[PDB]
Amino acid sequence: DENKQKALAAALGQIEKQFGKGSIMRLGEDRSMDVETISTGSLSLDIALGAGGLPMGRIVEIYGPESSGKTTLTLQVIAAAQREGKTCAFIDAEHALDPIYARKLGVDIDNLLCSQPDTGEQALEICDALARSGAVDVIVVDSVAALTPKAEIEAARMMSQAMRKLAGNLKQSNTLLIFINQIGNALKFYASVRLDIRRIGAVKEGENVVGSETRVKVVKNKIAAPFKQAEFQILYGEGINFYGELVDLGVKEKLIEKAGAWYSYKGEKIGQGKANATAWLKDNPETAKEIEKKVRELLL
Amino acid sequence: DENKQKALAAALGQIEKQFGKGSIMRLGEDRSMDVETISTGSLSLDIALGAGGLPMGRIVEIYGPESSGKTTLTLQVIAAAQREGKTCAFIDAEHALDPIYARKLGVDIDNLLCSQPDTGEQALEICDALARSGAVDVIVVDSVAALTPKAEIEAARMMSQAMRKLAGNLKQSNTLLIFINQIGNALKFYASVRLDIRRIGAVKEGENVVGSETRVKVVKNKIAAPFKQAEFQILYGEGINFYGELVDLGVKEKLIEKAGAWYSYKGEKIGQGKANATAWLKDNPETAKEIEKKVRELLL
Amino acid sequence: DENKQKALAAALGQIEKQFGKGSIMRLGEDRSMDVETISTGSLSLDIALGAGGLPMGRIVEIYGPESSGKTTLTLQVIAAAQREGKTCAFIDAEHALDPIYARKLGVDIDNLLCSQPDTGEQALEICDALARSGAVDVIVVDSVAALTPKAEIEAARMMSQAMRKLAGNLKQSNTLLIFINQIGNALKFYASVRLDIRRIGAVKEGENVVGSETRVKVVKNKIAAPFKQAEFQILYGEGINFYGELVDLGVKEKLIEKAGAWYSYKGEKIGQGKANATAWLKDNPETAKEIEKKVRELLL
Amino acid sequence: DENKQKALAAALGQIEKQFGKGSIMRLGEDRSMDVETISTGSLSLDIALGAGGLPMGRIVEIYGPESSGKTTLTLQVIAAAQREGKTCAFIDAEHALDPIYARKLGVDIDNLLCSQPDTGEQALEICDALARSGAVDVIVVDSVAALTPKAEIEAARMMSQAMRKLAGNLKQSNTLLIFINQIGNALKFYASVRLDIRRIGAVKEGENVVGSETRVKVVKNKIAAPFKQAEFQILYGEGINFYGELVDLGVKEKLIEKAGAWYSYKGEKIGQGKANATAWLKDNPETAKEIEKKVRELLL
Amino acid sequence: DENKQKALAAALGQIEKQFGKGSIMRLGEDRSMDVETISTGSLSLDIALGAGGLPMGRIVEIYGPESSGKTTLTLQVIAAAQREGKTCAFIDAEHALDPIYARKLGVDIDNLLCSQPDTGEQALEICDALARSGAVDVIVVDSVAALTPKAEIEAARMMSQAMRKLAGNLKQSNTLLIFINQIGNALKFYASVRLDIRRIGAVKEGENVVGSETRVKVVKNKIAAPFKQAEFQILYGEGINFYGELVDLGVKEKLIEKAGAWYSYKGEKIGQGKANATAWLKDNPETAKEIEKKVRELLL
Amino acid sequence: DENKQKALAAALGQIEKQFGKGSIMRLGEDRSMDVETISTGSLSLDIALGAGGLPMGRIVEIYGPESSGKTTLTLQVIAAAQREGKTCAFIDAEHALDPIYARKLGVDIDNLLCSQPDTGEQALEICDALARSGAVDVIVVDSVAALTPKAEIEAARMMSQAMRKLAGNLKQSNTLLIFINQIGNALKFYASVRLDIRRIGAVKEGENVVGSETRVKVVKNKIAAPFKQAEFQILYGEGINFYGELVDLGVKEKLIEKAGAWYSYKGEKIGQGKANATAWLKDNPETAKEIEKKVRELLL
Ligand SMILES: Nc1ncnc2c1ncn2[C@@H]1O[C@H](COP(=O)(O)OP(=O)(O)NP(=O)(O)O)[C@@H](O)[C@H]1O
Ligand SMILES: Nc1ncnc2c1ncn2[C@@H]1O[C@H](COP(=O)(O)OP(=O)(O)NP(=O)(O)O)[C@@H](O)[C@H]1O
Ligand SMILES: Nc1ncnc2c1ncn2[C@@H]1O[C@H](COP(=O)(O)OP(=O)(O)NP(=O)(O)O)[C@@H](O)[C@H]1O
Ligand SMILES: Nc1ncnc2c1ncn2[C@@H]1O[C@H](COP(=O)(O)OP(=O)(O)NP(=O)(O)O)[C@@H](O)[C@H]1O
Ligand SMILES: Nc1ncnc2c1ncn2[C@@H]1O[C@H](COP(=O)(O)OP(=O)(O)NP(=O)(O)O)[C@@H](O)[C@H]1O
Ligand SMILES: Nc1ncnc2c1ncn2[C@@H]1O[C@H](COP(=O)(O)OP(=O)(O)NP(=O)(O)O)[C@@H](O)[C@H]1O
Ligand SMILES: [Mn+2]
Ligand SMILES: [Mn+2]
Ligand SMILES: [Mn+2]
Ligand SMILES: [Mn+2]
Ligand SMILES: [Mn+2]
Ligand SMILES: [Mn+2]
Repeated sequence: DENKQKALAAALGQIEKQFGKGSIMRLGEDRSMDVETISTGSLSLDIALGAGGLPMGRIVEIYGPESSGKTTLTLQVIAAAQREGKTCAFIDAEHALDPIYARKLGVDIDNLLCSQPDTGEQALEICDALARSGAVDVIVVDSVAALTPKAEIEAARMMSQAMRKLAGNLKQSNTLLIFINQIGNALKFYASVRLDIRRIGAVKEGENVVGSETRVKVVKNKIAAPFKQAEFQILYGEGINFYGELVDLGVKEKLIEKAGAWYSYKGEKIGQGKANATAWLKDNPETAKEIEKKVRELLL
Repeated sequence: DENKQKALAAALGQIEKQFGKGSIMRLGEDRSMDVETISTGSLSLDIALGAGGLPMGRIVEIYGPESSGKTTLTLQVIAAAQREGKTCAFIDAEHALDPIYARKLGVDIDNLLCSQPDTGEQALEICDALARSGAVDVIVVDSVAALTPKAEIEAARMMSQAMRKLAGNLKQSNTLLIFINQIGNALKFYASVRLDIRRIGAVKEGENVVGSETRVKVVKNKIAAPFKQAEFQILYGEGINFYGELVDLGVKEKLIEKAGAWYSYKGEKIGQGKANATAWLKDNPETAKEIEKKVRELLL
Repeated sequence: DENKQKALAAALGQIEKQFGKGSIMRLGEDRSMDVETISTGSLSLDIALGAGGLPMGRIVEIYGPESSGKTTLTLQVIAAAQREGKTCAFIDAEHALDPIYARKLGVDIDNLLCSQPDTGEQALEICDALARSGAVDVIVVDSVAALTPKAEIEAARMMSQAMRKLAGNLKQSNTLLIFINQIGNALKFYASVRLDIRRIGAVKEGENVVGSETRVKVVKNKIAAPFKQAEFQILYGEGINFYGELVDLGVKEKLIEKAGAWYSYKGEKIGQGKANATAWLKDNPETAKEIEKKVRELLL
Repeated sequence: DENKQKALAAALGQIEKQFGKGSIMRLGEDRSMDVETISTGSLSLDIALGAGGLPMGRIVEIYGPESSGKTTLTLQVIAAAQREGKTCAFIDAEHALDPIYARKLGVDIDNLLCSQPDTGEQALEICDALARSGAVDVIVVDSVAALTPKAEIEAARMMSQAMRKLAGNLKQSNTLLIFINQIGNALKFYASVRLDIRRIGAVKEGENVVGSETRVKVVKNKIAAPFKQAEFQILYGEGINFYGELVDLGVKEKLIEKAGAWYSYKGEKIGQGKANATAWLKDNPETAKEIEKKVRELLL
Repeated sequence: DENKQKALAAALGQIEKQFGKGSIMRLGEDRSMDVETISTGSLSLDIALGAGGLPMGRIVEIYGPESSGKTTLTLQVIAAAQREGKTCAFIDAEHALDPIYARKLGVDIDNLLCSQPDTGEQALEICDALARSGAVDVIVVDSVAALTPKAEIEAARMMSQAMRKLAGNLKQSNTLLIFINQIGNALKFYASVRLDIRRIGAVKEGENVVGSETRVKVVKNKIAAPFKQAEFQILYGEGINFYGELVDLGVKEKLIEKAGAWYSYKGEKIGQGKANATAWLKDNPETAKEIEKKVRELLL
Repeated sequence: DENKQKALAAALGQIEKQFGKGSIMRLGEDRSMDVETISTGSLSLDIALGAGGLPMGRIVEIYGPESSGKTTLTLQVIAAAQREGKTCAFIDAEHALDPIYARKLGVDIDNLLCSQPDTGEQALEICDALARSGAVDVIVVDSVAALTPKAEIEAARMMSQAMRKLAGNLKQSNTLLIFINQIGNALKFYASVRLDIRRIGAVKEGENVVGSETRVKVVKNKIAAPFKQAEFQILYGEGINFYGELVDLGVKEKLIEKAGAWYSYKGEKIGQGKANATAWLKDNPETAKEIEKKVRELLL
C-alpha cells in the first residue's frame, strides 16, 4: 500500500525526470507546469488549458470545420499578446483576414507583421527565421491545409522536414507558434497543445442569428491535464462573449448568486436574464476583473 | 485404446510442462488457467474468455474497424479495475478520450494516469517504467496504429524491440496491458489474448439509431480455449448493455423463463419484451447480481 | 528592447533579402515597393493597392460573383494603359465583350489585340508568346473559369503546368497579366495581387436602379500591405464613379469641406449633395486633377 | 519603338503561324481571312461578320431567346446558298418548319434535304455522313436544345463526342454547318462564328405590329474581328428587311443623301421617309445591287 | 457535278441503309415508303401524309388546342379501320366519348373495345398487352395529358419507361397506335407521324355557326416528306366534310371545272356554289369514288 | 382469323385477370359485372348503368351544373336503399337539404345519419370511420366543391390524401359512397362510376313550368360498358317521373302498344297521351311492377 504509493511516486518521478514534466499525469491533478501563457480571450478555455492560456515557446495546433471560429480565436490570442506589448506575426496562406473585424477584437493591425508566402517551404522558413530572431513573441499560421509544397505548385513529408528545427528555435526564443488547420502527423506529435473547435449551435436574439454556440476540446495538453472542455459564444462582429462566460463561471464558483432569472453579486442584482447580467459586467469592468481574478485563483 | 488415452495424456502433459499450460488444449474443455482477471464489462465476453475476464500480468490486443467499440471496451475494463481499487494508466496517441462518456461508464477520471508520448519509442518506454514500478495494475495503449517511430517523425521493427522486455516486466508485476489496434506481428505472438471486434448492426428504439449490435471473437487465447464469441449491444452514451446480456444468458441457462415476449424469474414476470426485462434487472441490481453469479458458476 | 528592435530589423532584413521585399511587412507601414503601376480607374482601389495601381510584370487575379464588376474593372485598366500609349491584349473565353461600353470607358478598341482561343492550353501559350515578345504591356484573360482543357473538350493541372514559365516571361518583359475569375490554386500562389470584388448594393437616382455599390478587397498583395479595401460605384453605361470617390477622399483628407449637404473647396461651394459636388469636379477636370494629385501624395 | 513594332509583328506572326490566322487580331483591323462565304440575307450582318457572310467548311452557332429570329436567319442562309446552286440539308428536332414562309424567303423547298432524327447521336451521325460525302454545301441543325441523348429518351457529353470528328469532315469537304440553339460548351469552342440574336422592339405600321426590331452580335469570330453588331428588321411573312438596311448603310456611306425625311440618290429623290425610300430600292433592284456592291466594297 | 450527284446518292443511300428509309429525304420527292395505311377520313390530310393515311405498326401523335377536332379525327380513323374489318380499341382517360356522334361518323360502337384505366402506367400496360396480342389493329389513346402517374394519384418519366417496349410490340404486330394530346418528349421521338391540328375559323350557313374551318400540319413524318398541310371543314354532328375537299381537289387537279360559281364534271354542271357541288358528289358516291381515286393516283 | 379470335380472347382475358373485369370491354357487350346494386330511382339510368343501379362498395361521382338534379338523384338513391332496410349517411357541406321534399321522395329522414363537418379533412375522416364500421351501407357527400381544406379556412391535394384509404375501406365493407360535385382528379380515377347530369329543357303542363327534362350520361363505368345515356323528367316536389320512363321503355320494348296518342297494354287502352298512360301505371303499381320487371329482364 504505502510502499506502493512511494513506488508509484518514484516511478512517475523517474518518468518525469527522463521525458519532462507533462510526460505523464493524473487527469484530476491541480498541478500545472509553470509557464508563461497568453490568454485565448476565452475564460473557460484558459481554464480548460490548466495554465490559464497558451504556452510561450511551444507549438500549438487549432483545428476544426469551416466557420468553427479558429481565426477569431487566434485573433483574440494576438490581441491579448499585443495588449502586453508583444510582437506578433501572421503567416497567411488563406488570404481572408478582415482587419475591421480584427480591430474590433482588439488587434493592433498597424503593428502586426504579415507574410503571404509563395510555398509551404517558404512559409516554414520564414517561421524559423522569425523564431531564431528572439524578437517575435507570437506567430500564427493560417492555415496548414493551405501550405502547398513547391513541387505541387510547379505535403506530409514537407511538415516532418523542418518541424524539428522550428520547434527547437521556438523553444529557445520562447516564441509561441499556432498552426490553424481546417478539417502528415508531424504536427500532431510536435505540438504541446492541440485544440478541437466546432460550432454546436446558433445564438438567437429573438429569431435572428447573431452568434455561434462554440465548443473547444483540449485533445492534447503537455503542460497540464488534457481532455477538458470549454463552451462559449462567438458574437458576430464582436468575438468571444467573455462576460457571458464570466456570468456562468462566477455563479458556478458561488461568487455570483442566481435566483431564477435574476443574478446578483454581493447582494445587489446585476440583471435579470443571463443577457443583462452579462451587460452589467461589461459596463463595470473594474468589478468584472475582480470576479475574473477570483475565478482564476479558484480554478487555476 | 486406453494405453492410447494414457499416451495422449502424457504427451499433452509433457507439452504443457515444457511450454506452459495453455500451450495446447481441447477446444471443448472446461478447464481454465487459474488467473486473476478484470471484467471487460461484458458478461458474454467474460464468458467467451473462459477465465471470466482479461488476465493480469499479460499483454492483450483488441483490434477492429473504426467505431467498432474498442475504446468503450477498454474504458469499461478500466472502470472495472478502478472499482476494485486498482491503479490504471492510459497511454494516448489518438487524442480522442471523452471524459464525460468515460465517467458515465464508471471510470474514475481524476485518478486515471495519462500520458500523451512524443514517439512510439517513448510510449513503449513509459509503459515499461510503469510496468517495472510494481505499482500500476492496468495500462491501456490507444492506439498501436498511432505509434509513429521517432525517425518517421523527424514501425514493425520498433515493436519487436522492447516487446520482449515489456512482457517480462508486466508478467513480473502482474500488470495487465492492453494494446488497441485499428484495422509487424510481434504483438500477435506476445499477446496472451487477441480480440477481434466489430459493429454488425444498429440498435433502433423505433426508428432512431441508439446503439450498435456488437460482436467480439477471441481469436487468440492462451489462458483458455480460443475462438469463442460474444455478442452484445453498445448504447450511445451508456456503453455495454450488460443487463440485456444477462436477460439472454439467464434464459439460455434456464434461470429466467421466456414465454413469448414475457420474461419471468422465480415465477414472477419481470417484463414484456427483452427491453422491459432488461430495465427490471437494472432497477433490481441485488437480484441481478445473484443471477449473474449463477450464470458465472454455470459457465465458468 | 533596443537590441530587440535591432534583432527584429535584422531578421526582417534577412527575410526580405532571401525572399524579396514584400515577403514580410507590417500591415500599417507606409512603405510600398517601387514599381511601375497602371491605374485601375478607381481612386480608392489604387490607394488600397498601396502602389497607386496594378504592378507591371506581375500576375494579378480578380475574382468575384457574376455582375460584380470584374470586366468593367479590367476594361478601365486597359483604357488607363492605352492612355499612356501601352499595347494591350484581350484573351477571351467568355465571348461577351461590349465594344460600345468599352469605348465609353475610354478603351481604344481598334488597337486592342484580341484572341478567342480553342483550348485552355492554347490560351496560355498565346499569353506566353505575347509575354516573351517584349512588345505587349497588358494582357487580360477573361476568364479562368472558361479555360477548358483540350482533353475535356474532346483543369487544375493545366494551370500549374505553364504558370511558372508564364510568370517568368511576364516578369522579364515587365508585362502585366490579369486573370479574371468567376466565383487549382497555382494562380493563388503565383499572383502578386488578388482582388475580391462584389456588388454590395444598388445606386438609385430616385427609385430607378442606375448603378452598383461596389467593394473590392485586396486579399493578397506582394507589393504593399494587403487587406485594405475600396468602395466605389459603377454607373450603368459609364463605369467607375471616379469623381464620387474624389469627393469623399477629398473631404476625408480635409481638402474639401463638408457642411451638412454642401461641399466646398478653397472657400467656394462646389455643390449641395454628393451628386452635385461630383458633377462639379467632373466639369472642372483641371481642379479635379490637382485634388487627386493631392490625395495621392497624402495617401501613397 | 520601331524595334518594338517589329517585335510585335513577329510575335503576332509566330502566333498566327502556329495556331492559324484568326488566332489573334486587332479589333480595328480591316483584314479578313480569305474564305468562301454565304450571305445571311442581312447586309449589316454580312458586314458585321467581316467576310461578307458565314464561312464554308466551318461550324457556326446561332443562339437567342424564343422568337428572336434564329430560324428566319438560317432559312435566309439556305435560300442564299440555293440561289448559287448549293445543296442544303435541314436536320430537324423542332418539327416547326413552315414551307410557305420558307418559299417566301426564297428557299427551294422541293430540293431541300430534310431529316428528323430519333436521337441526338443519330442526328450527329447523319451530319457527319452528309459532311463526308463532299456533296452537301450547307447543313442547318434546328435545334441543339432538342437533341435529346438516346439514353435520356429510353447531353453535354454527347456533344463533345463526335464534335471533333464532325468538324474535321466539314472542313475537309468545305461544308458549312449551323447549329441553332435556344436560350456543354464543346460547341462554344469548335464553332468559328457564334451569333447572339434577340428581339429588341416591334415594328409598327401605324399601330399594328408588323415586324421585329432585331439585333445580332458576333460574340465569336475566328475569320475576322469579333464583337461587331448588326441591326435590322424582320417583317412578318417577309423575312429580313434587306432594303431598309441598304437605305441606312447607303446614307451612312454617303452614297444616298438624306435631307430631313427625303432620301435621294445621284440627285433624284427616291422617297420621303425611310419606308418609301426602301420601297424604291426594292422596285429598282438593278440600282439597289449597285449601291449594295458599293457598300460592300467600302466596308469589306 | 455528276460524280457529286453519285456521291450524294451514295451518301443518302448509306444513311437510309443505316437508319432506315425516311431517315432523310428531299421535301419535294414523290417517293413514299410502302406501308399499309388507314384513311384519316380527310382527303387532303391523307394526301398531306404522303402515304394516303396513317401507318400501321407505328405510333402517331395528334395534338392541338381544345375543340380543335382531335377526337373527331381519331373517330374517323376508327370508322375507316372498322370499315375494313379491323379490330379497334379506345383507351380513355378523358371520359367524354359521345357514341351517338361516333355512329354518325361511321364508328361501329358495339364492337369497339374500350378501357378506362386507373393510372397512366395501367393504360400503357393495357396498350402493350393489346399490342402483343397480334389481334388488335388500331389503338387510340385519349388523352396523353390525362395519363396521371400512379404516385401523383396517391409524368414525363412515366412515358419514357414503356415507350420503347410499346413501340417494339406495336411494330411487330403491325398495330397502329394514336396518342391524342391536348395543348416529356419521349412521344416526340418515338412517333413516326405527329399532327398539329387547330380551328382557324367558323363555317356559317348564313349567320349560324355550323362547323369549324380546320387546319392540320404534319410536323413530323417518317414515312414521307413532312411539313405538308391539310385544310377541311368539320360540320357539327357530321364530322369531316370529305366531299367539300373532293370538290376543291378535283378542280385543282383539273378533273372538275369551275366557271365562276358553277362547277361541272365531264361537261355537265354538278352545282352552283361549292355547297351544291358538294351535295351532288355526296348523292352520287359512285362518281365521287372515281374522282377520289383519280385524285389519289395523281397526288400519291 | 379464328386463331386471331382466340388470340384476342386470351389477351382480353389476361388483361382482365391482371386489372380486374371491367378493365377492358366491348361497348356493345351484354355482360355486366355481378354486383349488388341500389336503384337510382330512374329506370332508364339503372339500365344505362348496365347493372341496374349503382354498385355497393364502390365510389361514385355525380356532377353537373346548378339545378341539374344531383341532389334529387342522390335522395332517390337513399330512399331506395332505405326501402331495403339499409343504413344511410349524409355528409353535408352545402346546408341545403329539404326534409319535406326528401320524405316526398321516400326518404326516411328520422333514420338518416347526418354530419355537417368543419373541414374537408374532417368530412373525409368521418367518411372513413363510417366505412370501416361495416355498419353503413350508403354514404352521400354533398358536395365535393364545398369541402374547404382546413388551412384554407384558417384542395386538390386534400382529395389525393385519404382517397386511397377511403376506397379500400369502402370496398371491404361493401359501402357505396357517392360524391356530388357542382360544375384535383383523384376522384376521377378512384370512382367506378361517374355521372354527368344536366337540365335540357322544361316540362310544361300547358304553359306552367312543372318540371325539368333531364339527361344523365355515364361518362365512366367500371362495372359495365360506359357512355350510355338516360333521359327522364324531374317533377317539382315529386322527383323522377319513373312511370313516364316506364311508358316509353315499355313501348320501345314492345310490351306496351302505341297507336297515335293512345297507349294500351295486353289489348286494353291505359290512356290517351303519355300523361294519362303514366297516370294509369302509377295507379296500378302491381301491373307496373310486372312491366318494369319485364323491361329489366330484357335490357339487363
Ligand atoms: N469579418 C467578420 N465580420 C463579422 N463577424 C466575423 C468576421 N469574420 C468572422 N466573424 C465571425 O466569426 C465567427 C467565427 O468565424 P471564423 O473565426 O472565421 O471561423 P474559421 O473556422 O476560423 N474560418 P474558416 O476556415 O475559413 O472557416 C463567424 O461565424 C462570424 O460570426
Ligand atoms: N463521447 C461519446 N459519447 C457518447 N457515445 C459515445 C462516445 N464515445 C463513444 N461512444 C459510443 O461508443 C460506440 C462505440 O464507439 P468507440 O468505442 O469509440 O469505437 P472505437 O473503435 O473504439 N474507436 P475508433 O478507432 O476511433 O473508431 C459508438 O458508436 C458510440 O455510440
Ligand atoms: N454593355 C454594357 N452596357 C452598360 N452597362 C454595362 C455593360 N456591361 C457592363 N455594364 C455595367 O457593368 C456593371 C458591372 O458589370 P460587369 O463588369 O460586366 O461584371 P462581371 O462580374 O465582370 N461579369 P460576369 O462574370 O459575366 O458577371 C453592371 O452591373 C453594368 O451596370
Ligand atoms: N410561318 C411564318 N409566317 C409568317 N411570319 C413568320 C413565320 N415563321 C416565322 N415568322 C416570322 O419570323 C419572326 C422571326 O421568328 P423565328 O425566326 O421563327 O424565331 P426563332 O427564334 O427562330 N424560333 P423559336 O426558337 O421557336 O422561337 C417572327 O416573329 C415572325 O414574324
Ligand atoms: N357529340 C357531338 N355532337 C355533335 N358535334 C360534335 C360532337 N362532339 C364533337 N363534335 C364536333 O366536333 C368538332 C370538333 O370537336 P372535337 O373533335 O371533340 O375536338 P377535340 O380537340 O377533339 N376535343 P377536346 O380536347 O376535349 O377539346 C366540334 O367543334 C363539334 O362541332
Ligand atoms: N325542396 C324542394 N321542393 C320541391 N321541388 C324541389 C326541391 N328541391 C329540389 N326540387 C326539385 O329538384 C329539381 C332538381 O333540383 P336539385 O336536385 O336540387 O339540383 P342540384 O344540382 O342537385 N342542386 P345545386 O347544386 O344546389 O344546384 C329542381 O329544379 C326542383 O324542381
Ligand atoms: Mn479561418
Ligand atoms: Mn477508439
Ligand atoms: Mn465579366
Ligand atoms: Mn426557331
Ligand atoms: Mn377530344
Ligand atoms: Mn344540390
